[PDB]
This record gives sequence, structure tokens and C-alpha cells, in this order.
Amino acid sequence: DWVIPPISCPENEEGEFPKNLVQIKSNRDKETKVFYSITGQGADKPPVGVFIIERETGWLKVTQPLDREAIAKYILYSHAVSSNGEAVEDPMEIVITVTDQNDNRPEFTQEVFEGSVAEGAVPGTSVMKVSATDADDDVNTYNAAIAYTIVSQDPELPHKNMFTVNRDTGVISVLTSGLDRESYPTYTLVVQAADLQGEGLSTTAKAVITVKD
Amino acid sequence: DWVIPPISCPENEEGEFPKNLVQIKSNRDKETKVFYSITGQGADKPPVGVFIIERETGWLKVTQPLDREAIAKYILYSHAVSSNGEAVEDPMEIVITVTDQNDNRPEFTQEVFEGSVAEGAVPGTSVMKVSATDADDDVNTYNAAIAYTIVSQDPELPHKNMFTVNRDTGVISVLTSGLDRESYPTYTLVVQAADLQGEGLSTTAKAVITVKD
Ligand SMILES: [Ca+2]
Ligand SMILES: [Ca+2]
Ligand SMILES: [Ca+2]
Ligand SMILES: [Ca+2]
Ligand SMILES: [Ca+2]
Ligand SMILES: [Ca+2]
Repeated sequence: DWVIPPISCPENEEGEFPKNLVQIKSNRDKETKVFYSITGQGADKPPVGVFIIERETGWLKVTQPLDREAIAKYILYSHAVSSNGEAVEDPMEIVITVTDQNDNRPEFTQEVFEGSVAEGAVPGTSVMKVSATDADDDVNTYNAAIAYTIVSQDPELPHKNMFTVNRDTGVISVLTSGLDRESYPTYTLVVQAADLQGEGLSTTAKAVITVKD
Repeated sequence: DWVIPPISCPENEEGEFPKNLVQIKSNRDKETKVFYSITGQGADKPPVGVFIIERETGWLKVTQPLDREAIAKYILYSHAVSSNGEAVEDPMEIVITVTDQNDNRPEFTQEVFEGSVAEGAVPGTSVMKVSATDADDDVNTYNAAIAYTIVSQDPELPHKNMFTVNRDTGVISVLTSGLDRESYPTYTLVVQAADLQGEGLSTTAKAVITVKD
């Protein structure tokens, strides 16, 4: 069957407010003068006044930019009251969904990750995992699709690239041979996480790897 | 009962196109992949491509600025077809109404109106009528609500204001005494018509009045 989807409104809208969303209507507006109102969170309950309805025309409007990450869905109820003061409809549920924009940058779950690896570990050996989260919409967009990279390694010995990271999982592995605890007991890697599959907003953190016997 | 009003779109919209109007949906999109299309005048029939629908999301959009005075109402039908090629809904009627903007100036139905009046006619005597039309929406707005005025009179004798016009009807009447055929056999009046009850767009024409015995 054909059905009516929730009203959709993108977050972070700019320009002239308020903005029309949709017109609601009671077909009793034929017999009497009808006045429309809305109730619910976002209307008369917190956050108050985010949405309003024009009492005589039935035009539902949004008055401010929205934030999906604050509230992703609103449930309101419309009311219809004649000029003589009687409700001429049962209140009608109205659903509004807020659509996503890429406005949150990824964040590593810690500033410094620690791991260790045996000096004799064969190339390919998994050492540790770095992890980042992204508040944007991972279900319907790539705004939270994170790619992990290694930005730098200190020291750059015995080779510049002793390790590699899984672009999707943040698991760091031994890339080449030569780890040597006596010479270089510790490595500090700067790792990067970036959304839009690596092309978007980005953040960095450190991974400190202790070489063991 | 609560009912669904036609989609409303203001004429002469500016900025980024296309613009979203509303999202339609088949709840069979649960069982199979659904592809949406629209037919009708404004879609696949002239004017072609004014409205389109995004095949996978169901978002109906308008691609150009509209002109209420060209077309004030569109009737389209939406279709729903599975990826395997069967229609999964009966086509649904979709109505779009175009809302008015004050973009037509009034026009007198002729460039020169002619009338005559007996020189002895008492003040108040109705002489002639000027008439203007306005293509904008006279039902729902004041965009075609015309006010008539007299801009000038030639000659300005025996008095500057021998006549007056009904602001609403354009009927011109004798305002004062002194008309005298031998002295001033003819008057040329410039009359004005302006919408928004006199405050809006305006045009002028002439009224030529012959004084009779
Ligand atoms: Ca946000
Ligand atoms: Ca993001
Ligand atoms: Ca977001
Ligand atoms: Ca127009
Ligand atoms: Ca007009
Ligand atoms: Ca118009």
C-alpha cells in the first residue's frame, strides 16, 4: 500500500526561518471555522517552540536549525478546535525525522593507545588496535564511515614503516622484519581516523608500542 | 476527518533546483526493491520534466520556477515497480497547487475610454466607467485587488477637479459644478489602476469626456 512517511527535515538548515514543512487539514473546515494547534516535545514541551503551526491555515513550520545528534525524531500531535471552542477531531499523531549532515569529526576513544609486540614476531603479527567513534549517521550515510591510517612513526628505525594498520578496523600489525628491543625499545605512532571513508573530517591520536623479548 | 491537502508550491521560486516537495512510499518496499516513477502533465507529458521523482527514495521534486498564471494545478500519478519488473501498487493520484505572487500588473481593458456628460448634470451624476483587470489571484490574496484613481485632468478648468472616481468600481462622476461645453468641450483624464488595494503595481490609461448640451 501507499503510506505516508514521516516528515523529513535536514539538520543545520540555514537562511530564513521559520520554514514550512507541511499543511495539515480537517475537512470539517467546511462546516465551521477551524483553529489548529500542536502538542508534544518540540512544540509545547521541551524543546519548546522548535515547531509551530499556523492556527488558521494548518501550516506546520520549524523555527530553528535542528541537530540530529541531539534529537533525531519528534512526535507531535495536532489538534483542531472550532471558533466556538469544541474539538472537532481526535488529535492526530505527526512524526518528524531529522536527516544527517557530516558535522561531527571522529574521535579516538583514548588519546594514547598502548600495545606490545615480541621482537621476533613474524611480519603479519597483529599487535594492537586503535579505535575511533563518530556521532553521525552510520546507518544511512558514510558520515561515520571511518578509515584508519598511520601518519608517522618515531623512531624511523630500523625502517620507516615497521607497522601497518587495517584501514577498516584499526588493528595495527608488524609490516616488516627488524624489530630489536635493545636498540629501539619503544615506538610512538601517530594514527589518524577520518570519516567519509578517509576523505572527510579527521582526528589523530598516539599508539605507543613496547617491543618485548 | 483529517485529510491530505494538495502539495503547495509557490510560483517564481529562486535559488537551488531541483527542490524537494514530499516523499512518497510503498510499504511493499519491505518485501522487494521498489522503483518509483510519475506520469501526467508536468511529468512525462507537457510541460515535460517540471516535476521528477527520485526512483529509489520516492522523493518528488520540482525542477523549475512555476507560473501560477500559466498552470495553477498539476495532477500526477505515481507508480511503484519492483526490480523484477512488476507493478506493486495501483498508481496513486497526486495533486499540486501553485500559490500566487504579485507579479502581474493591472491592465486597463482599453487605452482610451470615452464618455459624455450633460453640462447641467448635478454634482454626483455618474458619467462613465473605466475598467482594469489583474491576472493574479483575486480569491486568496489582494494581488488583484485594484484601486482606481485620477492622476490628472486637462484642462484644469474651470476647476482642477471637475470629476471623481469610485476607488473600487472605476465609475467616474461629476464632483463639482461649472461644466461649460462652449468653453471646454472636452476633458482628458489620466486614470490609474493599482493592485494591493492601491499600494502595489500600477498602470495608467486615458478617459476622454465630451461635454454635451
Ligand atoms: Ca548535529
Ligand atoms: Ca562524521
Ligand atoms: Ca550529523
Ligand atoms: Ca506568474
Ligand atoms: Ca497584480
Ligand atoms: Ca501571480
